[PDB]
Amino acid sequence: FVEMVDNLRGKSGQGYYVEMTVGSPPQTLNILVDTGSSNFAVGAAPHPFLHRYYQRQLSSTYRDLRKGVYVPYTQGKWEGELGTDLVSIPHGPNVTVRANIAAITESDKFFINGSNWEGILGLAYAEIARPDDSLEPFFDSLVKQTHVPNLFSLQLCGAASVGGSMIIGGIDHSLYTGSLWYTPIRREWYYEVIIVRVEINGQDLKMDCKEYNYDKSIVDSGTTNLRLPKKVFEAAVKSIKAASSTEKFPDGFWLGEQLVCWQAGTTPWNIFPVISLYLMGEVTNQSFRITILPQQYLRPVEDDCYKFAISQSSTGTVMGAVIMEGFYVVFDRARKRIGFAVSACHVHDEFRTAAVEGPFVTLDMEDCGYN
Ligand SMILES: CC(C)(C)C#Cc1ccccc1-c1ccc2nc(N)ccc2c1
Repeated sequence: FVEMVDNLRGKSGQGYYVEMTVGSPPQTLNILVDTGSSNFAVGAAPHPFLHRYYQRQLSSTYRDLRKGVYVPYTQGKWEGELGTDLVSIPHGPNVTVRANIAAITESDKFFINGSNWEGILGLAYAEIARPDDSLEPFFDSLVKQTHVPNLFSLQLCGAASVGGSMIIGGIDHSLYTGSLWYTPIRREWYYEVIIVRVEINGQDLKMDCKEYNYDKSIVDSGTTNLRLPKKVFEAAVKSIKAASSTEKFPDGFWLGEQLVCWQAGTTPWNIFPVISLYLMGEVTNQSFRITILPQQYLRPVEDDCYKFAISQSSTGTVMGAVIMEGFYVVFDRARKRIGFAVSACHVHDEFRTAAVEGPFVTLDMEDCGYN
């Protein structure tokens, strides 16, 4: 799939975007790739932050669904009107499809000042599509209307100015080394998965594994951070603090409430512990583990100061860029599973490496799930 290689651009950490065209004739827009939601939504109005936006008036293939949609978030919101039109991906498969489109017409704290993207492509499932599950997500429509296989894979490389690849409909074996290992998708809403064991420097966090997936663990390209439920984060940072005692740091840094700065060229990564997540394997009692380095979780902000890219959540575990930038991630929707392999472009020093190792024995994996 050379056509699709390197078809993602972005800034740290404003997320990854792919080029898309909408309407007849094609209107080109940068759209953020987001496996954490299910709406295909674009700016339709001249907000000051946007470089461009959907002009429905120019498109003869536009159909009004006469239905509004309101998406509130933690603070801030986006609001738009629903429609269908002809969507294509110039650096993707060679097809045009008719998809639902939310024309954004009011937002707060949604678009980023300085970013280069004008909408969002929700790659996840219908159950979490706003307003409700009848609003068929983009990917369900591609697969329903063409011969494109029901899967996609993501390689997000870790560096303003980041890049990557979204392979629609297949796997490019040149993008990863070693072997894929698959975790089943627990439920088709988000890409929800079960984490069965957490290590830091290969030392167990020894928590009831139900806590790791409370109320949810998901794989999510739209989130920058590794987000852990509070207990888990508490125990994880407590463990990281310990493992990294060669140098001390203010108590606010670990809450991500300030930055931490060193001289150019002088960062000591070895003070810092590898983080291992074990994920439910394909077979009963079988698991595998993924392993990230500090280069993934200590991420430089350029305005050398790094931010601690692991934070707490009440929404569950979120395996954001921090995790995904180490691995080639296959979203195998056809077989209800997600595959991980060591990415060919992942940021690594000469000592260590991101790893996908298996198999391991883990009992009661299904009990780590929340009900
Ligand atoms: C992508 C940013 C974080 C800039 C946003 C936003 C936003 C604003 C108002 C209403 C909804 C959202 C929104 C939309 C999609 C999302 N996807 C995710 N994976 C995580 C969070 C998301 C939040």
